[PDB]
Amino acid sequence: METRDVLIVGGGVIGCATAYELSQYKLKVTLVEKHHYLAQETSHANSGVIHTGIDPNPHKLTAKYNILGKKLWLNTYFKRLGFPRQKIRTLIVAFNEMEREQLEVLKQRGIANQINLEDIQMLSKEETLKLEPYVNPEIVAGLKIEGSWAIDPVLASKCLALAAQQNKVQICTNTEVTNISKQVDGTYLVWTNNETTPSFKVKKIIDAAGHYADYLAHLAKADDFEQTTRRGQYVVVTNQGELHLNSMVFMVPTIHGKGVIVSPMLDGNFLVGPTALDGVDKEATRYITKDAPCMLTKIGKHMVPSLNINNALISFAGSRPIDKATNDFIIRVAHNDPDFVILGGMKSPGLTAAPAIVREAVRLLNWKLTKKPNWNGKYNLPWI
Ligand SMILES: Cc1cc2nc3c(=O)[nH]c(=O)nc-3n(C[C@H](O)[C@H](O)[C@H](O)COP(=O)(O)OP(=O)(O)OC[C@H]3O[C@@H](n4cnc5c(N)ncnc54)[C@H](O)[C@@H]3O)c2cc1C
Ligand code: NI
Repeated sequence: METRDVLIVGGGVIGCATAYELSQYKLKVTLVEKHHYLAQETSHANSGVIHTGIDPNPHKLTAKYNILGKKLWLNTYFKRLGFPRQKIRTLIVAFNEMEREQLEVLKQRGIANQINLEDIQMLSKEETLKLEPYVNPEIVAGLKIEGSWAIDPVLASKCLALAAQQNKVQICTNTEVTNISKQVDGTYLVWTNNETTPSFKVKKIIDAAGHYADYLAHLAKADDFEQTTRRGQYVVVTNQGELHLNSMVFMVPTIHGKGVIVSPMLDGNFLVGPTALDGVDKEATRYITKDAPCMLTKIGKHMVPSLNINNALISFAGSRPIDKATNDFIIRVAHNDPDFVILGGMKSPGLTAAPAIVREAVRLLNWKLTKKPNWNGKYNLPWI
């Protein structure tokens, strides 16, 4: 049994960035993931987009943390950490006059979310087909926003963890927390993998468990929030001939849901999707189906008609964990235990927001933390 200051439960992007941030302090820190590898769940199955902030409601923590998180990625994290990424602008297209007035609404939303005017541009039919000649010519208008990036979220999450590990954070994989019980003395005992005796004794728990972030709070008798799900399947296609895209192309999300796209990918292929299905079991959050291809064909060819979906390489899926109560991010201590920090309901845009989310996690431990004078934030993930 290990005595440690903070146990981070969950090795997706949120757990990994948390480990990174905490690795800069003088603390005993351990991160636990149930899978053999990190980033095998929601953080593996998403579009990798660093969103501008045009999309989220300005009054929600999704907007708030988007704004902060993106700033931290571009001006801090990207300077220190090497992993694949590219700058690529956002383009939302309208198909009729109703979708067109939704573009105006989004424009205002971006300004409310502090996007500068120079980054935003409403475009006519003609101007949009100028910029992206492979888009559907039945579109009537577009909205272009500069400032977005696309990253490999898997390599980013791993880079963060390898960085953390380099600065004394213990990373234990194949380790599933199966019980937690807070003590008279204020610490927690943590059983993993249904073992008889506890493996950890810790002063704080940072709950980053994605689809099981509710399970985990209920298991410590700390908070009773519940998450629902939305499963999204994608397809990656290749060999599209002359087809080029110099934008991430999106449907109006207000009408078609969040993040519905055709994007050129870091590896030269095209990402199409996702579908949308509410309320799948937690265990089934990543299951692909035979139904979805058909849906995906309609989505992709609606946006880029010349797209040949039979040239498919892979299909995968992931699910947004969605707070039932607020349909927003949960970033707070548990309502009934101030030593259990909850990073839950981590839907879109949790990736973009991650760095700000996790810095708030750190403050929420509520400690006078002492820095290592020598702390190494730099890591270049070897890749090729
Ligand atoms: C289809 C889709 C598209 C998206 N697109 C974007 C996007 O373009 N841009 C953006 O900013 N965001 C996007 N998001 C949101 C983003 O992917 C998520 O916010 C983020 O990946 C959630 O990270 P996480 O670390 O909290 O969750 P997860 O990645 O799900 O990780 C949680 C970890 O905890 C582990 N775990 C659970 N229970 C236990 C336990 N008892 N013990 C040990 N480990 C446990 C799991 O194995 C796991 O790996 C998208 C999400 C989806 C579903
Ligand atoms: Ni407002």
